[PDB]
Amino acid sequence: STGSATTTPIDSLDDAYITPVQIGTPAQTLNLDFDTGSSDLWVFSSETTASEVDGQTIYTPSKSTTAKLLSGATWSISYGDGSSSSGDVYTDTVSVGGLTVTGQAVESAKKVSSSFTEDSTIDGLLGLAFSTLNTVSPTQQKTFFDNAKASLDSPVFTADLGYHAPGTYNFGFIDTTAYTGSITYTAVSTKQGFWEWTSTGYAVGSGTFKSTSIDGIADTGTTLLYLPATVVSAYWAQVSGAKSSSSVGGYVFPCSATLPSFTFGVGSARIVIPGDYIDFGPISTGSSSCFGGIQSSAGIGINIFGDVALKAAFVVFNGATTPTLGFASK
Repeated sequence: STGSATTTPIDSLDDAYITPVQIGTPAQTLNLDFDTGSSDLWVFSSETTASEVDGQTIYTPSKSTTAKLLSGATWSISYGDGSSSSGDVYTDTVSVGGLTVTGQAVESAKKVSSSFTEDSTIDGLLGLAFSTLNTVSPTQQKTFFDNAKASLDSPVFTADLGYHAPGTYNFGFIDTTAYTGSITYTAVSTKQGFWEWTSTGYAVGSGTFKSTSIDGIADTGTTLLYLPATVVSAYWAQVSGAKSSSSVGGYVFPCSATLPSFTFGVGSARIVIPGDYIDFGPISTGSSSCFGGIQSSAGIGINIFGDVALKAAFVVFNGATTPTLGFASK
């Protein structure tokens, strides 16, 4: 079996992307934030504290005939953004782009953070990291991808994020129609439970490429590109007016300025993010300070290849057990 679903970003800066998903019987469709750096499928729900639900669409597990309590089961997550969520767990039929998975753990929130509560578009998260991360106690649960894998023609999915534009999540197959040239597959370390890989270096604009291993995670769940202090210094040094700010908490530049592109090495191949991608606009409404899309990783303890980087390449999460991350141009 295969499935493809259209993912659409949620505002003009492409802060996150949402993918529609069918849960229950009959079907309740929720826009989920596909997160390859977490391992929980959770949704706003019926149980969710009504001081904490907005225009978000809610999962009502009393209207699903496929839906059942996982009695005693409980979850609690923390995000690198400080994000906070928790509640109790159900098992229901979940469909993505016509790939049905039965008896999927659907983790219904009783409690959600300010972050999620102020986020109209997003209705919950679908984690596509490795199952060792999933938070549910006391019987730890599996991902949607974990549940789909054997049913799949191939045990892969692809991520093809758009810049100011929808794109696609494909499960089971690779569109040889979506990318240009060759896919360069690189080794994945599954130890931390991340899509965790080792980049072969970088260049800024038309500069010379420095060979140097950057260990980072592929994370569709993070907006920005998080790199180490050395690398991000060399980038923003090429932008006149670019400074690191105490208050705002990150590199800003003047909006009138010019972003030179960023290149990252995937073995022998090279992926340009063009400089357009790195402009995340003004720090506040009216401000002529704009916010940069490449920030230092020094404060979080891992380097994250988030949307800025992934949305410049056609990525493939090979979920074999020699698991392999592929990049191509698009």
